[PDB]
Amino acid sequence: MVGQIAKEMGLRAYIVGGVVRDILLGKEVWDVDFVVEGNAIELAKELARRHGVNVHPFPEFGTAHLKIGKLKLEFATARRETEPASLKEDLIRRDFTINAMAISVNLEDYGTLIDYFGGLRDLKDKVIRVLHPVSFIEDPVRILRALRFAGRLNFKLSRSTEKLLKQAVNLGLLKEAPRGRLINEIKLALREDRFLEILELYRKYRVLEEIIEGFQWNEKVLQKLYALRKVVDWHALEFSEERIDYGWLYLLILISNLDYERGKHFLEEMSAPSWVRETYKFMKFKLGSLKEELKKAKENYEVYRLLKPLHTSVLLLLMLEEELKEKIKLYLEKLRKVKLPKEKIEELKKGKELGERIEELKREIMN
RNA sequence: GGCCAGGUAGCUCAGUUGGUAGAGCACUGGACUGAAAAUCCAGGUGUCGGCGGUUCGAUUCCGCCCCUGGCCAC
Ligand SMILES: Nc1ccn([C@@H]2O[C@H](COP(=O)(O)OP(=O)(O)OP(=O)(O)O)[C@@H](O)[C@H]2O)c(=O)n1
Repeated sequence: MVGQIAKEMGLRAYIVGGVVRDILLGKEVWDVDFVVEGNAIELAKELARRHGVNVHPFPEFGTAHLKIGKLKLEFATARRETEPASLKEDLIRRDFTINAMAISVNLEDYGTLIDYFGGLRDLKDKVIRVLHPVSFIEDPVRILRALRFAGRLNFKLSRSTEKLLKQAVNLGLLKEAPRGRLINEIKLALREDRFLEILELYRKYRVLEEIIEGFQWNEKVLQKLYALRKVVDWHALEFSEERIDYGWLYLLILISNLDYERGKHFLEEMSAPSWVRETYKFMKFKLGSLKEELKKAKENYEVYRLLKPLHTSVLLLLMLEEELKEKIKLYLEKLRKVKLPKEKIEELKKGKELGERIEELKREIMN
């Protein structure tokens, strides 16, 4: 209905950005970004009015948001910078060629993909390429983004883009960039399933050294990351109903050798979940003694007592040890699964003493 | 949209190793009164946001959502 309203208003609207990319990548999303020549606000208001839904105008930004079903629609007036601006000017201010394309929703040309910079080719050639040499200097945050994209889509940086990125990092522009944008970029990164490769790119171009203070790369951490990769694979395979956020575990592995102050401060800046902070504070101190206790474990009930109160993250961190692996697994798919019939429990019940007795019965069954 | 709190009676507020819930003023009833209030005995003072899951058992552990306030990314 967008093309119709755009025709009535004598306007030109286009689908724009990553939304197009995901479309060309076959990935359907519920968030659509529009660029409108002419007023986007009135377009959004009219579209929201016809479908009879609420509208959220932003006059100063020149954009408007409206939700139809599960579809989240954003209309944005064309602008040459972050006189009426052409679509091309609105596209050229963006980051990479694959994010620089557009698809026309106007009824006459409808279905047409508009690519000025050859983003279609780079998408076809699996290439992450900047629109202009000054791109990374304009927005240093993009330094992460590229890598992140190169992580997700398994693309490669062009020689140009790569040299420009290295030059950008060497200038220390990563420190000059706003802390919030970078931290948010990392938060976006860890949510990726391919985020490990993104970390490989972070190590390769050494951006984490700039972002995180006191952080350095070694082999033990990397091997820990790949071991954690395997553990995450298995856990998300068999136990997949129990899944949690995995990237935070990698993030914990990275900052493990860091001081507790810088770690707590970083997790503070990252707005990490509570279980993440707890798992970290537990890892830095009590984890060692916990492992030493698991080594002294003989009966299965001791393993129970030492494990069951812990979160899943702590267990997945305990699976990093070769000797404790099969033990953790044994606790997972077997040990903690059991029950009791009616009459027996009725005899068990005849306060906290009921719980103690039940514990005695469990340790009676195990061993 | 991300996160941090906050969600406890009508209102204003505390509560951790999961194990049988609390204060200050309104609420009912009776004793009291010509009526009423005060006051005494007392006792409602609550599925401690909503829905699932784990657990013998969840205000607590976790997950998905509702609401309010604040940091932001917008
Ligand atoms: N410094 C920046 C940041 C963003 N952009 C452009 O603005 C858009 C911001 O939308 P975003 O959601 O960040 O990009 P997506 O490809 O949609 O990524 P995702 O779908 O993962 O959100 C991007 O497409 C990018 O082309 C840019 O030109 N310069």
